[PDB]
Amino acid sequence: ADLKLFLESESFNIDVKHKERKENKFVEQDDWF
Amino acid sequence: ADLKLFLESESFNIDVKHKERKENKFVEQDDWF
Repeated sequence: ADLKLFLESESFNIDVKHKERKENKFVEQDDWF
Repeated sequence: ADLKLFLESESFNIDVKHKERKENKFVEQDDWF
């Protein structure tokens, strides 16, 4: 939403950002990782 | 084998027992436990 406001409003991310918050095995799985 | 020797020899379990030794996924195992 910050991003909507950000891209769709110029005032920077910041004031937008206030505004928004109103303010197998276990081994086989480990393996691929 | 101890038992074979035990039942089939009187000298007790002991000397028989010398004589014999010549002397999956992580959830799944945890769930079974």
